Amino acid sequence: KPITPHYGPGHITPDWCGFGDARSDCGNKHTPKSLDIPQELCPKFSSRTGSSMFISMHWNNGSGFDAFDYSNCGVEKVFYEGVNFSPHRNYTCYQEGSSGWVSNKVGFYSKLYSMASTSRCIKLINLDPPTNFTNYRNGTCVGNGGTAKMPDNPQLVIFDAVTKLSTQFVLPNSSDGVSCTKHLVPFCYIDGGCFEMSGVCHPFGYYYESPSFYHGFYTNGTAGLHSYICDYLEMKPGVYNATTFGKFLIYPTKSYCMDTMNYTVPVQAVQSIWSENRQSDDAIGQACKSPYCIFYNKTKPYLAPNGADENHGDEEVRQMMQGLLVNSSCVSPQGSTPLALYSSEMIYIPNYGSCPQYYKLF
Amino acid sequence: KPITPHYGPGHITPDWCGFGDARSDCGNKHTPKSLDIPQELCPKFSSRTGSSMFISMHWNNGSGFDAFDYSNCGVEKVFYEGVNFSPHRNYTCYQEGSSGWVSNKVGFYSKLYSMASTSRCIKLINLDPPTNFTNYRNGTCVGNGGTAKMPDNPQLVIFDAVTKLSTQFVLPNSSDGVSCTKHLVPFCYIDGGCFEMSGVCHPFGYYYESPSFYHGFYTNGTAGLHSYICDYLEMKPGVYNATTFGKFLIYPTKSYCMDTMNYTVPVQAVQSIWSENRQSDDAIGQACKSPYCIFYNKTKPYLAPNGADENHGDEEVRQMMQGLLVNSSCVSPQGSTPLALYSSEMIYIPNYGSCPQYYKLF
Ligand SMILES: *[C@@H]1O[C@H](CO)[C@@H](O)[C@H](O)[C@H]1NC(C)=O
Ligand SMILES: *[C@@H]1O[C@H](CO)[C@@H](O)[C@H](O)[C@H]1NC(C)=O
Ligand SMILES: *[C@@H]1O[C@H](CO)[C@@H](O)[C@H](O)[C@H]1NC(C)=O
Ligand SMILES: *[C@@H]1O[C@H](CO)[C@@H](O)[C@H](O)[C@H]1NC(C)=O
Ligand SMILES: *[C@@H]1O[C@H](CO)[C@@H](O)[C@H](O)[C@H]1NC(C)=O
Ligand SMILES: *[C@@H]1O[C@H](CO)[C@@H](O)[C@H](O)[C@H]1NC(C)=O
Ligand SMILES: *[C@@H]1O[C@H](CO)[C@@H](O)[C@H](O)[C@H]1NC(C)=O
Ligand SMILES: *[C@@H]1O[C@H](CO)[C@@H](O)[C@H](O)[C@H]1NC(C)=O
Ligand SMILES: *[C@@H]1O[C@H](CO)[C@@H](O)[C@H](O)[C@H]1NC(C)=O
Ligand SMILES: *[C@@H]1O[C@H](CO)[C@@H](O)[C@H](O)[C@H]1NC(C)=O
Repeated sequence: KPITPHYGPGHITPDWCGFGDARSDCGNKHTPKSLDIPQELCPKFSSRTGSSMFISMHWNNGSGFDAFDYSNCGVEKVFYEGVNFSPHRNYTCYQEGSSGWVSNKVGFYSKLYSMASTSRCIKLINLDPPTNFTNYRNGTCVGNGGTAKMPDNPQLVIFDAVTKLSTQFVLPNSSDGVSCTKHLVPFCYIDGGCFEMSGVCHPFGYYYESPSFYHGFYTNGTAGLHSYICDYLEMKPGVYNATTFGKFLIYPTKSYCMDTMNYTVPVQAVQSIWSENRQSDDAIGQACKSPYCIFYNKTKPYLAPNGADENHGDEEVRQMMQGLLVNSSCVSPQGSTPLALYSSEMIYIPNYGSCPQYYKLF
Repeated sequence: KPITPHYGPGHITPDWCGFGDARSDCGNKHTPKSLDIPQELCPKFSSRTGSSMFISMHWNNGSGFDAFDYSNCGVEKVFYEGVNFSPHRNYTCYQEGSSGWVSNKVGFYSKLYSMASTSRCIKLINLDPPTNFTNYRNGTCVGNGGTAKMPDNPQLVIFDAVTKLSTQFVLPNSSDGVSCTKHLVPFCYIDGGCFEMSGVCHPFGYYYESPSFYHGFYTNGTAGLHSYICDYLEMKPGVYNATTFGKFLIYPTKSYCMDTMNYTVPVQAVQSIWSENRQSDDAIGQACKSPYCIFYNKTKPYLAPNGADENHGDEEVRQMMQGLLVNSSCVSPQGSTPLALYSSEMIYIPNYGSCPQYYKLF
């Protein structure tokens, strides 16, 4: 008899892991009512209430951000986080607005997922401070009346006078047992032409460089609307310079350290949103794209009648996450199956394992 | 009885195409002896003797380059070219050497394959010239005694005096029937610190920019070994500027125009090399990576005892290309199969279609 895939994430061997927020964090005081996964699976997730891998990339604890040192290893990976940076947050640093932050978010998650498919371990690490320097200020946001906290990573600095300056930073090749064969590192900038301070409109730009790497940004057009934009870079371990065009410089203070596995396996991501009385975004659906990521979308709103509150304990995702309880043979966008000859519907890519073939063909 | 995959490329529907060189070019005077594909399949390939998609990206006809206006459409794609730019060519423009060109080649093919998996049609097009400008020279190579021809795409220019200048170029949204929903466009530069001309060491750099795009390069370090390096960019149709830091500017003159299909299908690439008495490279194997490309490597040298000459008519690839004669149900790194329940060996990803499962599991 042909088998019907269980819509939702799955795993074909015990070497699998998850990344999450409150909805997979057994440390939460409302556990198990606040969970969207089975409680027996919490030990498989690296998760913290209030956090997301995007938040933790850019911010330390404070000014409204709950940061977490995410760290896990698995050939197979399930991501269920992202919601803790949605338009609901009402954050802007310059004039990019909420949608500017949805764009940064898509950028981050797109790079994370594609890199994670080539990796087994993923670990947020702190970088050593750069070679010392002088006569500078840290950057601030003008957004939200100056209350918006600019990222701690990368760290922007502004020199007291126009200067020539290159400072050195290091991406390590390991972190307490994990090999960092590559790093996900942010590079952010403020576009919109020259940047006005105390009556002088300065060229804005800087770059990362080494003998085998370059990435930079520069503008000196007429001043217009300014936007804080981030690029997410894959960088090898080693020594780099951050270099100024005169007034501005950034250096990274954190990275996601990843190792490399030789067989690429698509990651899985589940739609991470709020209930309908808050502004969510579709950043996860935009970032989780074939062929590197298998997206399990919600077809209903986030509804938690048996949960801790209206934003924690969704029935649909709960049902989806029942899939992680079985030892499957096949993982696909249609969901998971045990070993079987025939499927009740066509299984498409991206998939992996041993997948049943659509019965009507035979 | 379990089926054995035919090692080599394949197709599951008639909507498939190929891209090639002499070894799939029925216009060649030694046809069919010079072919590595069956002759009945020539009408499925966009191919020219002496060319490659990498050559055609950068050069017009002449100075030793045979350029071709590659153009084809297929949900499924087989690439069999690349060899016509190997270290055998002995080309350098600055001091990057042959390996510098292997690196550019990997860059190009990596971007081409990944983009092509999201596209159906791929077409080399000529761009309109940029908005006019004055008091300039075209760049030249110092390599090979000044005999090395610098790419026609992108076109480097050097201004008579330090200047401020932004010029406009256009990536069109169509090309005679094909929708150009995206473009593969090169951006190349010369690294190694400031660039010495007539006693003055100039900062080297420039950028492409629009309100929704930036990509740039800049150096002003002490002069060292200079290398001509290329980045291969995915760009939306529309209007852009090329902008100088003072002395140098590039603008693109060609792109690969691609449309978009909504279901991503991995492309297939076959190892394109010379016989053992010439220097080949493994750029295709480095660029054709899971999950966007299925690489069929040669396990033997290029040997053509029944071919037109020692570089045309390989037995191994000939056998591989027999796969394209059948209407298969499954395409994989193990090769192609018709519809079947069971396989004699495990089928791995990337694959697509309906694939038999490994018999020993049942
Ligand atoms: C943030 O603070 C909490 C305690 O409130 C702690 O559990 C967590 O580890 C802190 N985050 C980081 C990144 O150190
Ligand atoms: C953000 O603004 C929206 C729209 O005004 C508001 O409804 C929402 O509660 C605000 N978010 C926070 C965290 O206060
Ligand atoms: C800038 O930020 C760093 C990292 O947050 C901090 O330790 C340092 O004290 C700040 N420097 C200045 C000059 O405010
Ligand atoms: C940047 O732009 C300003 C204002 O147009 C101009 O006067 C200045 O020369 C520019 N600076 C550089 C380094 O190009
Ligand atoms: C996911 O689902 C919602 C509505 O159910 C839809 O609006 C959104 O576009 C979907 N996104 C993707 C990428 O499927
Ligand atoms: C190069 O020249 C040949 C004739 O020798 C011609 O077939 C080919 O189309 C030319 N290439 C281009 C790109 O026009
Ligand atoms: C390139 O140089 C190699 C090594 O010296 C030589 O054997 C080969 O024939 C040269 N290539 C060409 C096209 O002449
Ligand atoms: C530079 O190259 C273009 C394109 O090849 C050519 O048409 C033009 O005549 C050249 N300009 C100069 C000043 O040599
Ligand atoms: C570039 O470097 C030279 C030589 O070190 C220096 O004198 C010059 O001021 C620099 N130019 C700019 C625009 O920074
Ligand atoms: C392909 O084959 C050759 C030798 O048969 C080997 O040296 C090369 O590394 C191979 N490359 C890949 C990526 O498999």
